[PDB]
Amino acid sequence: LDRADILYNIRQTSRPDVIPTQRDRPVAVSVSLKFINILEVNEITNEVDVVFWQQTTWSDRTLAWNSSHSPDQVSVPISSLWVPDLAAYNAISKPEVLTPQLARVVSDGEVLYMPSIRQRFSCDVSGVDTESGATCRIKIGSWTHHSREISVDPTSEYFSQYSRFEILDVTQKKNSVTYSCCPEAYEDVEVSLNFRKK
Amino acid sequence: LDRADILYNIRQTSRPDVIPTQRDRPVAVSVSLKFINILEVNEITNEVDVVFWQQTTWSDRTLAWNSSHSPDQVSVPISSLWVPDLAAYNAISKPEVLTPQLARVVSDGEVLYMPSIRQRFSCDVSGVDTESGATCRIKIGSWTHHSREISVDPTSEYFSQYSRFEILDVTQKKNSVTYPEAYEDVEVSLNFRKK
Amino acid sequence: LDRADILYNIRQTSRPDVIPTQRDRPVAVSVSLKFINILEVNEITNEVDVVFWQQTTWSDRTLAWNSSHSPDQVSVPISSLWVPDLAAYNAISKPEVLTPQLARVVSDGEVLYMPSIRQRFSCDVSGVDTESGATCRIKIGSWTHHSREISVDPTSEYFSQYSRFEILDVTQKKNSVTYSCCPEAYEDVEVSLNFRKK
Amino acid sequence: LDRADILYNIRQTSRPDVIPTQRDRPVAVSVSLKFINILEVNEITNEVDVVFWQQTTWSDRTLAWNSSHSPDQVSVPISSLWVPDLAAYNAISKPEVLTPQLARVVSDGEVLYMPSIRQRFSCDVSGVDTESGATCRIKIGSWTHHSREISVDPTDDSEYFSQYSRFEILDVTQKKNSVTYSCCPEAYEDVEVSLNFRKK
Amino acid sequence: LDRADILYNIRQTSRPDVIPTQRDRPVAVSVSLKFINILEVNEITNEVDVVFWQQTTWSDRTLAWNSSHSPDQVSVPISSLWVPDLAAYNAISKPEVLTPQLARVVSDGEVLYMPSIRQRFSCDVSGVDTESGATCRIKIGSWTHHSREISVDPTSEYFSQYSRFEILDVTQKKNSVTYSCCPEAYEDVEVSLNFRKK
Ligand SMILES: N#Cc1cccc(-c2nc(-c3cccnc3)no2)c1
Ligand SMILES: *[C@@H]1O[C@H](CO)[C@@H](O)[C@H](O)[C@H]1NC(C)=O
Repeated sequence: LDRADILYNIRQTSRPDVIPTQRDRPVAVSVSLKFINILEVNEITNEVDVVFWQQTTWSDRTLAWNSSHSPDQVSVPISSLWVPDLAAYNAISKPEVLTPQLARVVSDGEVLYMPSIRQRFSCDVSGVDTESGATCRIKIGSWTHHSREISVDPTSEYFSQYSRFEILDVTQKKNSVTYSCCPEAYEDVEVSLNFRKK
Repeated sequence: LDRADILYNIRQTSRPDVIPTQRDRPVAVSVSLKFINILEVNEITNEVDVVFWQQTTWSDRTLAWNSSHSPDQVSVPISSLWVPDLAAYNAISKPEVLTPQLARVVSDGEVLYMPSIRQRFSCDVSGVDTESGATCRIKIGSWTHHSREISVDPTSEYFSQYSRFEILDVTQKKNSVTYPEAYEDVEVSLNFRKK
Repeated sequence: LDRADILYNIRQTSRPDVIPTQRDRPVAVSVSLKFINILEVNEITNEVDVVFWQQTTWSDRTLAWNSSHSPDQVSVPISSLWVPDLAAYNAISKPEVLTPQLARVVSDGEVLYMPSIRQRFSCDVSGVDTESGATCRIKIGSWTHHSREISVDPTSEYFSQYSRFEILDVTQKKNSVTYSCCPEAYEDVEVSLNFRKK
Repeated sequence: LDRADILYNIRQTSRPDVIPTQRDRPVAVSVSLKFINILEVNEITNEVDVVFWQQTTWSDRTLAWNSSHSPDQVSVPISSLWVPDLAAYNAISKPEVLTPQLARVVSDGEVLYMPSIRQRFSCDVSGVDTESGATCRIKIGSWTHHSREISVDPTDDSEYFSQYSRFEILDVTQKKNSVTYSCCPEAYEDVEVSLNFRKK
Repeated sequence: LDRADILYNIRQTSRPDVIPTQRDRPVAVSVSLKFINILEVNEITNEVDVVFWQQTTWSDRTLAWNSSHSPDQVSVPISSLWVPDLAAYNAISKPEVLTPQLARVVSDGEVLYMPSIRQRFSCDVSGVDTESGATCRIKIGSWTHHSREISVDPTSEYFSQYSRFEILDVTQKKNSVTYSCCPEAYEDVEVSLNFRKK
């Protein structure tokens, strides 16, 4: 097997529309935001403009191959893969993807998709000039899949030294809520960005 | 039947261009706006910038399958489905869809499409600082189908605590307008004010 | 015949690239602008931002069908139809189409396409505060077809109550223009928008 | 032959990726800008916002047909034609095409493509309020083809210019440059368009 | 062989999704930025708006042909070629490509892709009024390929005389970075732009 063969098969056989549920268990999706820049902040309107790398990760065994005398990994266009329908609940602009839309696929079916995204959010900007800082919370989950089809889970350093802002702390936490309407839990990852102006 | 089969069949058979009229009766489409944010308001120009979840609902039985030992629901790209040509009559910008363009399809043919949309409207903004508040009305209906092909019908809580504004009341009511055929719309009245 | 069959045939046998000239006569295209909103006006730069419904209407016999026990009309994506290459000569932005790109087709081949468009124009804005008002002229014609392939012809009420402006008068008249580069003539419809600030 | 047949054949065969070199001669491409509007000008940043009709003409005999009892011309979507990869060297925004993307094709293979474009440029804006006016130069050439594959050539100045612009045109001149660099042994042609304009 | 044949074969065969690794050696990609304009600068937010020609060079032996009595080169749409997934690490806007998306392909398989790009970056703008000038660093590397799949390597004159700024110096150097999350090196080219206001 060479790269050409692996990518040929992936393209011919993968079903982007089909969630790779294994066994009627949820697909375990891991999400982790690496903040790169805070670009525009408005304490009056409570709106932030952020650049982050959305480290996403999951498994699709229909992509697997025997890497015996073969590449262990390939880069694959995401249009040829199933991808989690993740959305930020408090986003107020379309996610503007800044990077090549490729995912990294390992021979066992592990997939890493880490786009660089610029997006605006509605969050708490109060205290951004305070030393103690503002804390902006961003919630990311599947837009249409519930906890038994997709589970989301969590997993400062790549942040721009030239930003007008700096990061005090970032915490990532998972919410699971059960409602009266529905028998299923809804999962999201809440990312708390503690930042202030320099 | 597994998900792969269901999505394979939906894709191979579904005619997105073809309104799922059952019987020469209208397709019953339900619309309900869940406001999430009021972002920019202008009392001079009478223009608002709004973020809402457009809960849209209908039946397309050509999508149905026997869910005996099968999933009861799947997520389907809307490009593979027929979708109501709904438009906001008083919108003044393109609807900017913020979410994955998927719809949720139940084995009986029930379809739920609930995109998150950011859009600008021309409406009455007067009184927004008044604590009686402004009342902005948004009308949504089919752009090309009349009441016998498509009927629209109606059906605060998910609104952002961090908005500069707050919601006093939201009412949804249905109009039918004849200019030889009736065109229905849903009128959504958004009563809001600045904090 | 049901809707599915009609749309199937239209899709399989329409020729979006082919002007439905019948007979070596021009295709009679009717244009009529229904103004909905005047959004941004600048008397210094002489630029207006307008929202209108472009009631475009014309015939194409090759779409026709026998509506005996069949629907008399269907909604058809414009990508599956021939559409007049109409342009606004004094437009200074791309036409931003706000509505579903569908046209209404009658069984005799009559086609109605009425998109809602937001567009900026270069026109006379002088007198917009005067109560006599400004008069902005917009010219619409085929971009590449001359008067023997396409003829354009003409045909306040839907205008927004909440606009900063109001409409005094709208008149639509037809010109037949020859330019210097070219031997042939290009018809246009001139739309005069008399409006003022409230 | 009717329009349907001509457009059918053009589409089934025209090869948009393939420069219609005849004979190992360059394709003769004519360029001519007809200014329609000057929209925003900034003498500090030296940037202009311009609307122009880019009159573009060339031959492609693989499009030709015998117009005996047939239409002499047809309108053809440019996606079905080869089109010169012209770029403005000093452009600082994407060309925003305002018009239907059709070209006019004559039965002998002559092609006329004349889009209306709004674009921003980096040029000399100094003197725009002076009555002598500013002179903004715009250079247009093939982005990847050299002078032996593509040759560019020039063809009333205010004639289609907007009477409602804040600006007016004193003069427009079009001249042709040919440039050979030290990297590559090959000449690259451009058309330099000088726009002499001032505020009213 | 004529151009039509060469382009026909290139399009029928070449695989844009498949990195032209030859031997299990990295594809040697050369990057070199030719700055054309510095358009908008903000010493407060540390953000610059730049126009540059990204001279990108590499070899794809899959594209080769025998140029005996044939053209030595052709222009090919990049949608029909494999292209390095290069990204600017400190970019804060999408790359806006200003030129026709073609690459130049030589009969030996050498490929030159040199788009003109407008992009916004987060970099050090301090000292831009100082005569010593500011020094903005831009890092470009493969987004998903490591040093054994893709190596990047380096290689003022085309800069606009009408810019509000001028260039003191441009230096290009190569970094190789190995993280604690993956056993593998990721190369980038660091471009240092020394510029000041006139
Ligand atoms: N038959 C038909 C047909 C075809 C295309 C477009 C339209 C059209 N309907 C409306 C409209 C406005 C307000 C309320 N309801 C409908 N505006 O345009 C109608
Ligand atoms: C290339 O083609 C020809 C004949 O078609 C022959 O002259 C030449 O030696 C060939 N060379 C290659 C490297 O095969």
